Amino acid sequence: GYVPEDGLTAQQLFASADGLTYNDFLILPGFIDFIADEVDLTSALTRKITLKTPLISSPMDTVTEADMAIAMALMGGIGFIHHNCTPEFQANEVRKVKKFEQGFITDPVVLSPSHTVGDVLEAKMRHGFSGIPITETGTMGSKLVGIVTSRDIDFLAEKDHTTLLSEVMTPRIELVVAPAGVTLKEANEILQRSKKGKLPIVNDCDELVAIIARTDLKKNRDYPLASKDSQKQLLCGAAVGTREDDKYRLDLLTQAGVDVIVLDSSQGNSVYQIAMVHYIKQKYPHLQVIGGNVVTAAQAKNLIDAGVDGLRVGMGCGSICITQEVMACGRPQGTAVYKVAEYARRFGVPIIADGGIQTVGHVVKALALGASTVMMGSLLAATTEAPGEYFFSDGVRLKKYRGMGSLDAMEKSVKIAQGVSGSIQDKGSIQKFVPYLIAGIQHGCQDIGARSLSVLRSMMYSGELKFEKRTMSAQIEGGVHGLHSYEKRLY
Amino acid sequence: GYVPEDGLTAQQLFASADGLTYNDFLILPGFIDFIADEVDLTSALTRKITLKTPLISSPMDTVTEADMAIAMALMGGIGFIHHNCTPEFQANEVRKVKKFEQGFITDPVVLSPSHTVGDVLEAKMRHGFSGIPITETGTMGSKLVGIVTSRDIDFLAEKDHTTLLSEVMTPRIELVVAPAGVTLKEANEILQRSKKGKLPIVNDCDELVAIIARTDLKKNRDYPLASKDSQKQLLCGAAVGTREDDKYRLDLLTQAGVDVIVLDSSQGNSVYQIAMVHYIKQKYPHLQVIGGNVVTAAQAKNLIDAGVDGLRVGMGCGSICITQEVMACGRPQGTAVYKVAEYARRFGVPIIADGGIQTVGHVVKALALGASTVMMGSLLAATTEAPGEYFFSDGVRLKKYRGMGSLDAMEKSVKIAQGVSGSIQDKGSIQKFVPYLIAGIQHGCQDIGARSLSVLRSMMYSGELKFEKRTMSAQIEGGVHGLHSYEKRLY
Amino acid sequence: YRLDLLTQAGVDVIVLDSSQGNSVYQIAMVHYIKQKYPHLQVIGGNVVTAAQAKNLIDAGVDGLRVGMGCGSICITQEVMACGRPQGTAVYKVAEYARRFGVPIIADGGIQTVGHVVKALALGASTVMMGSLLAATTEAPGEYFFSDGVRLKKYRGMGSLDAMEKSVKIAQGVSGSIQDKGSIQKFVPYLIAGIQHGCQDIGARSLSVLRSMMYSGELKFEKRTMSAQIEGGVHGLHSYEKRLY
Ligand SMILES: Nc1nc2c(ncn2[C@@H]2O[C@H](COP(=O)(O)OP(=O)(O)OP(=O)(O)O)[C@@H](O)[C@H]2O)c(=O)[nH]1
Ligand SMILES: Nc1nc2c(ncn2[C@@H]2O[C@H](COP(=O)(O)OP(=O)(O)OP(=O)(O)O)[C@@H](O)[C@H]2O)c(=O)[nH]1
Ligand SMILES: Nc1nc2c(ncn2[C@@H]2O[C@H](COP(=O)(O)OP(=O)(O)OP(=O)(O)O)[C@@H](O)[C@H]2O)c(=O)[nH]1
Ligand SMILES: Nc1nc2c(ncn2[C@@H]2O[C@H](COP(=O)(O)OP(=O)(O)OP(=O)(O)O)[C@@H](O)[C@H]2O)c(=O)[nH]1
Ligand SMILES: Nc1ncnc2c1ncn2[C@@H]1O[C@H](COP(=O)(O)OP(=O)(O)OP(=O)(O)O)[C@@H](O)[C@H]1O
Ligand SMILES: Nc1ncnc2c1ncn2[C@@H]1O[C@H](COP(=O)(O)OP(=O)(O)OP(=O)(O)O)[C@@H](O)[C@H]1O
Ligand SMILES: O=c1[nH]cnc2c1ncn2[C@@H]1O[C@H](COP(=O)(O)O)[C@@H](O)[C@H]1O
Ligand SMILES: O=c1[nH]cnc2c1ncn2[C@@H]1O[C@H](COP(=O)(O)O)[C@@H](O)[C@H]1O
Ligand SMILES: O=c1[nH]cnc2c1ncn2[C@@H]1O[C@H](COP(=O)(O)O)[C@@H](O)[C@H]1O
Repeated sequence: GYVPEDGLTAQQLFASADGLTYNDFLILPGFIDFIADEVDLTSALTRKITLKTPLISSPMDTVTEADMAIAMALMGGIGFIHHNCTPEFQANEVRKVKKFEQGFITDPVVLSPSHTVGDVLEAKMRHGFSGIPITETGTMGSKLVGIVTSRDIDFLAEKDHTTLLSEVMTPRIELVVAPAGVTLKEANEILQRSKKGKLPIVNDCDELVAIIARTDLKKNRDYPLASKDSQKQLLCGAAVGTREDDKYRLDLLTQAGVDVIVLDSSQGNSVYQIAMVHYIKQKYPHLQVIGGNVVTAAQAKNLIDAGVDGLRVGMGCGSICITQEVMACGRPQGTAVYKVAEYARRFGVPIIADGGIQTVGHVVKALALGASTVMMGSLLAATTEAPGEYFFSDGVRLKKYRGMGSLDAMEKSVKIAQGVSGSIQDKGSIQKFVPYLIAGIQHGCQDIGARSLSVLRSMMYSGELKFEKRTMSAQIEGGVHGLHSYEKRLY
Repeated sequence: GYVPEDGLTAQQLFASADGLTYNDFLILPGFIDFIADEVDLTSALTRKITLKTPLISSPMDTVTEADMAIAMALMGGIGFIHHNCTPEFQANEVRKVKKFEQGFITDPVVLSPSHTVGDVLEAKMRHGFSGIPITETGTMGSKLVGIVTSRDIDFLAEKDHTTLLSEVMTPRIELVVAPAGVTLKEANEILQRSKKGKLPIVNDCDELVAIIARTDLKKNRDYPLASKDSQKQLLCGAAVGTREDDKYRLDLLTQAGVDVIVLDSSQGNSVYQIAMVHYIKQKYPHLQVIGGNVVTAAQAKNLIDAGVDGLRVGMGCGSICITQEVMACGRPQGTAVYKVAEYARRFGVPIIADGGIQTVGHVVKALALGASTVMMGSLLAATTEAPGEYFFSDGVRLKKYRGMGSLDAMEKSVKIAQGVSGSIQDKGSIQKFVPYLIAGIQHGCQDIGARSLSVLRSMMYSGELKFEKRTMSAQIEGGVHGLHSYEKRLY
Repeated sequence: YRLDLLTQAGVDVIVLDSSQGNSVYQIAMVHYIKQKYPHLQVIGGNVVTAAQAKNLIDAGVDGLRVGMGCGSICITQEVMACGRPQGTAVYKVAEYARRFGVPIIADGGIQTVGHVVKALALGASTVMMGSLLAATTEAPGEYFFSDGVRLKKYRGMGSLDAMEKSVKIAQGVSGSIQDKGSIQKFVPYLIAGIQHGCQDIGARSLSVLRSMMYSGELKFEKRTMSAQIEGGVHGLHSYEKRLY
């Protein structure tokens, strides 16, 4: 009949202990009754935002600009766009993420019939797309007079300069349309049946109110996980500081349509951060705030009291970071995640485990310890979507990976540095790499016997999930060992 | 007035000498009267094939399958598909290169109205495209009854299994068509004006004779340099051996539509190779033959007498090669290229400089010494289009790079190994990397004062082009030296 | 426009910065300067042959910069096949340019004060240093550490990181150099080294050194690679290279 109890509960693992890292422990295997592919990875980012994937790209200038944030959101994670740039640059990166996928396009590029083929080529150069509805004024609210696309300007070579759009358009008599007040699903069925690539939406006065594009329905079927708002735009996060000038940056990011703000700090338990959370929650009540760089429940209390919608957890972990060796201050990250999540769950506040995520097994550990999402810096650095360009050193394709408190960065791009300006080897695309992390998380949960990240956390808090501590020699034994050379071909 | 003569002519450089490599000499700078961008790189591959770029991907299993050959041809070079594979696999790689861009598609995928949406999706799965004309037989020469594309099957969810194409097609009453005997230029005008993505070509009996696709006109404007045959398909090369069973491989490659054959040997001056050249030139008189890895004029004579249309130059150079330390036999590559090209030019036979090309300066040297084209192995290995998958070893993104006499290749992938089965760090895409090599060749020619590769070779043979020989310490001084670390960020 | 700003800021000499100065573009710029600013000294100059030097001396340059593809940071030879071994270039161009009274600057590949004495002996009137003065205190930018070593950046002006306004081909490689201290101590060390080189040679000045070289009084010996080993630091376990 009976079998004895084996391993520690999480409450036991952190009680009789020094601060553990992810490397200091294993999760004991459970019972498998399900397929890894059926493991649900649905994740709370904040009180009101849910992601289909637990994964976040960190707000760093060598990790997250618009290409990373688009790719993360398409993979069912999110990106937070970094703030080591002008307020206007950051708002433009946010605008790029929000424009990439659209339901109703309500603020399209529009031209007059008095504009020219060269104005459509300049529009395509400046905004990326050729499909431009034509209205009497060349402003959105006028009577629809036609539609111009790349197939209409295709191979009209050097006629750019003075060819008026009127003779180039598909004229309004010829175009398929939907009435205003059509639902997105009804407009999609009209567009799908029409076999056209645009469907203009016009009111009873025959003037343009929105347009929809077939490329968004293609993006729909291409990206089943994608993190979208109610109007089917990709979710975007952005960082801001807690200085007075961050109020201007915050206003630019909110009119760019940012969904969630992260307050970027080494040590978020401050009068400056509590003041910024209160300022945001009064001025932009719709806006989700991750106020958050904490490692203790005492810090978490003050930000949850200030009204944060999520917390970022970690201090002095993080591959690029030297905060612990400069300020003495921080915590071992597994202990921090467990302590802060066990407290913050009482208030319904989700936890982001930030920094020190070197492997997909560290992601599964962070999630098992009570994180609702995991934020990666270096693990996503030197992907193709990460900012900047590759170079070669001793014989190796490398990309920069900076740290936002490195004294390269800061400098308006005595000053105390908290980071160290690294290099990282090439990883390829986020659109292949994040599906690998997803499958790794799913197989980790499967070996543990958890059908979802929600049941994984419930097994952890009930004490059904068992842990074993590792000696240093268990960390050697659990790594690659005894070989001459090896080829770590992940995915 | 007068200025004294400075440096050696090529004839002097190779006369009073040991065998020189590309590293052993420099070209002296000339006069610049032109922009590097106006340097013409037009190159003879063989007696009848001219490329817009001097660049060739080598027939190796870690370098050239169809993705590399497509990318090389699009960049105005060519790829030779390797032969360390079944005859049927190699011919299917050649078929993929020949199908990627089309003028008239005269052998399209066709279906019957009695086929289904599921048959169109399965056709798209096999061949990569959804644009399928419908004929009442579902075979090419028959009455056109409609056209089906991805916009016709788009967002039909699970209706695949039994929905007949008849009710899915654009019917023949609605479709824009051109008459048979229309020129490609005339069909392109009809297609461009129609704003459609296909244009079927039909005879007076209203049965399908060809089709054309707008995506080929897009590929036209996207790829100005592309190496195309008369019917606008990409040029493809293939390797073959000189064994009796290579006659079967050659028949498969010729019906797959290969444009040029390279006879793959370490030492091409053999009765076996001369017999294979004679066999090809009698059985396939249209087919271009590059014979001969040769390094002497005496070897070149026998293959030019056999009737080769081009020669490969190199023996025992090549990053992967160990022929010299296994057979004692070969030549320093700069000397070999100069000697063989100075002989072969008398017969109008172009030279491929093959192997030992580590840098774009080595390309400019090979071209200056009389090569009409340059073939690269390792320089194109670990591009994205190179066969196989990336791995990590020393914290470095690597791809395998094998060699064809290596002992891992000769297992159908006493045997004597002539190569060494190694690895190369990631390079990114051919479609970015070959424009960098092109621009580097152009700036090399510009510093030399040559407006084209044709005038560069004429300056070399007349003695206008001057060379200086390098000590080992000049090779140190000419490299990166005296630094602690460096970042070789090419392009 | 840049030239007009530099001339009203009071610049004394302009250097025309190119990999390969024997061009219609450079000869046109030399003519433009010599008519618009007749007071202004022009070093039009990145040459390695007498044929290149002729066209710039005919254009009216007041000095030539000599060197191509030498230079610690440089990859021009391995990107363009084009250049010359620097000792040969300096001697060839100086033996020609002295006929016209045009001084030569030997530029790049100067690693040691002995290379300065060789460049001056071979007919250079001045020597230009990049990397030998990089990571002095007066060199632009800030020190960092990597391998437990105090380093300053040293870029190359055809680095793709110098380009991008700090297809676009690179001619240089974005390196690092170890700290050297101040120019105001380091250049007096180079001066003393040049003076002792001249003294061991028996030359009382750089003018007599060049005259001894052109008359054939100054004698040279070629070195095998093993002479370049024997003439270096060799056969020790470790050493401290404490210059000055
Ligand atoms: N035009 C447009 N329609 C969309 C977009 N996203 C979803 N839709 C429409 O809304 C429908 C609902 O899609 P769902 O799959 O249920 O959920 P979703 O999160 O909206 O879309 P997925 O990203 O595919 O999961 C789709 O079938 C489309 O008809 C979009 O970006 N643009
Ligand atoms: N056309 C258009 N697309 C927009 C606009 N704003 C965002 N988008 C998005 O950009 C994408 C447009 O894709 P396509 O419809 O393929 O672009 P296109 O209009 O065909 O233009 P080309 O790709 O240049 O031929 C969709 O995902 C749109 O939602 C806008 O103003 N106009
Ligand atoms: N359908 C089709 N038409 C083509 C193709 N290649 C060229 N054409 C047509 O032939 C014309 C001539 O093109 P050119 O630019 O003169 O020379 P090319 O070598 O054929 O094409 P490029 O590859 O662009 O240089 C183009 O404008 C097209 O109308 C192709 O692959 N398919
Ligand atoms: N459709 C079609 N294209 C072919 C065929 N053989 C080669 N091709 C080439 O494949 C490309 C087809 O491109 P598209 O016209 O964009 O493909 P599509 O038919 O629209 O199908 P989807 O891309 O799946 O929607 C062109 O470059 C064609 O020349 C064939 O049998 N049918
Ligand atoms: N709603 C519409 N009704 C009628 N015609 C339209 C409509 N939308 C676009 N068109 C016209 O249809 C043609 C194709 O445009 P469409 O948006 O469908 O594809 P496209 O994006 O331009 O094609 P492609 O992807 O091949 O580049 C053009 O002539 C365009 O003006
Ligand atoms: N020659 C033609 N005449 C009339 N209709 C056509 C013709 N060729 C294609 N069609 C129809 O036009 C619609 C669009 O097909 P088309 O080839 O032009 O674009 P597509 O490649 O399918 O579009 P997309 O690139 O957006 O996926 C489909 O309904 C198709 O059946
Ligand atoms: O300069 C810095 N000093 C301290 N912490 C930093 C700095 N820059 C970024 N971080 C943190 O490091 C995390 C990324 O760590 P990583 O995933 O281990 O590489 C970020 O999300 C930040 O929390
Ligand atoms: O195994 C081998 N032994 C000898 N030569 C080889 C072998 N495999 C390929 N080569 C040659 O090496 C050339 C590529 O050299 P690379 O460009 O320097 O890497 C090829 O095009 C062949 O001529
Ligand atoms: O990017 C570059 N490519 C080529 N030559 C350069 C570049 N940048 C500087 N140089 C040359 O290198 C010289 C300095 O060489 P160094 O003293 O050996 O370090 C400079 O004075 C220039 O002539």
